Amino acid sequence: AFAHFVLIHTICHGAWIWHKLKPLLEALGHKVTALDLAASGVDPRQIEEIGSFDEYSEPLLTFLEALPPGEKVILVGESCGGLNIAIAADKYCEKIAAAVFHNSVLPDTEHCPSYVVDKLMEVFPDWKDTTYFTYTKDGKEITGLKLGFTLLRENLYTLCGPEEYELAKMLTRKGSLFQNILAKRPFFTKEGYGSIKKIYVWTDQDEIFLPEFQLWQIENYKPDKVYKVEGGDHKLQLTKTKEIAEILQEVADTYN
Amino acid sequence: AFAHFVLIHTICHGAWIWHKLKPLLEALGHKVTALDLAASGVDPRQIEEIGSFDEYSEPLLTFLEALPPGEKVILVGESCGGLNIAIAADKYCEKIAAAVFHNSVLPDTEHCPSYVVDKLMEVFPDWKDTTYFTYTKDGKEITGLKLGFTLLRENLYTLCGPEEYELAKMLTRKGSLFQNILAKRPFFTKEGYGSIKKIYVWTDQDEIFLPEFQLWQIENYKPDKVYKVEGGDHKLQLTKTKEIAEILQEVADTYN
Repeated sequence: AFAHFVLIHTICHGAWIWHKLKPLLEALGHKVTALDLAASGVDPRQIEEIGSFDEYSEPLLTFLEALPPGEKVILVGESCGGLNIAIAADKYCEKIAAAVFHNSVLPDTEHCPSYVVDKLMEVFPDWKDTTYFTYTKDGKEITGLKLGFTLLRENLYTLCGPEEYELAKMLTRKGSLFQNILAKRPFFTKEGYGSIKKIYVWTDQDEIFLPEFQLWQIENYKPDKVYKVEGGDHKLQLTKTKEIAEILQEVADTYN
Repeated sequence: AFAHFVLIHTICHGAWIWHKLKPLLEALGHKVTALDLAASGVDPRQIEEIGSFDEYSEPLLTFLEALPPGEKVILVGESCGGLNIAIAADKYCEKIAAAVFHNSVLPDTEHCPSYVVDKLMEVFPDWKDTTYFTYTKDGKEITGLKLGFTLLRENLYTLCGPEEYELAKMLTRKGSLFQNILAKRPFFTKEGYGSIKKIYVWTDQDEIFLPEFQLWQIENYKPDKVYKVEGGDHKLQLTKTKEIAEILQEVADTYN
């Protein structure tokens, strides 16, 4: 079967992270959309204009709003993109055939939206040469970050080639996790986000979303299906592109 | 010898086009700077804010201004980047050890700045599915363009892999050649631009800067040195990265 995949990058990244996976999925016959979220990739906004994870998610929500009735997509979110998935599923659940988490945060419906982010920082407290700043938007102080180049090399892009690491140095931008805004946000809903099918894809060789964290997430909120990819790194769409495409084909054949 | 190379992308592109060449040059021991020009790559400006090729060139001029006295760079410009080189050399000639043209426009000092652009459009009049628009800045009508995806596939990225073509689809932006603004600009100077050493690199397999055009440019304004790269495509920094690095090493060993 063929599906329409919507690929959702993480904070400080853009659609460009999907540049290997998108053509491979198209070569299987799928339709692929790879979005830039707000203030990401070649989006014209700067992060200081963005006040929440919901606002950050606007391009995904706008896309989903534009789907004609009856068209369903498979969302694929990497790293912090699982939060964009949860936000989207609470507006457009009827348009989502399934959601695939790719070394991603896995929010739940029992705890507040920041819960898994809070846990991630416990497990991975030291972001190396990452820099931080503050800005104010809609009366709240937001912590922005710029991912450190050593962090990128060693922990995110560990096994990626030098030309892929170079893209990350060139293209990663200032962003935010909006952690304190998530902490005050209404909970993700059981009827919306809770009802979607959730497929969790990971590698135990991830040097930032470490095994303790990922296995904690799987026990916290049981996925419908778990795929463990052997080897690779946090950026499986770069280091294990073929394996990711194979998994996504199986998801397209399972959930519609 | 080692050099400091400053890599200058073409219109509608960004530093990302250099993502393969930059690490290869660093692996030879060089220092490399790959800039986003105004309204290009992850630069925060939109093209409608930009009124001339000189304004478009601001990041390059600002960079050069920041070099301490005595530091000299080798400029490397692809495609329309030769115009940025000429503009830079008329402000900062003493900071330029040499300029390398990489399937690039080669402006002169005898004719007005638009001359080689005018010629290019004669030789290559049909930009396929490229779209155009107008905007007004500083009382002039400017023609903007967005490079067509068929043009990108067939004429710019002819022999590039699908993951490189994908980056171009994701990352190319609206831009402008500022052709009518160039046509009214003061001529490039003999003392400045005319005095720099100029190395012209090309392939006769380029499907946009066709051989008639490139050989016309070489006869119009004789380079100090010409290198012809066999095979490849317009994006030699993607299809012949190793060969380009080899040439640049020789330039570093020749001109300081």
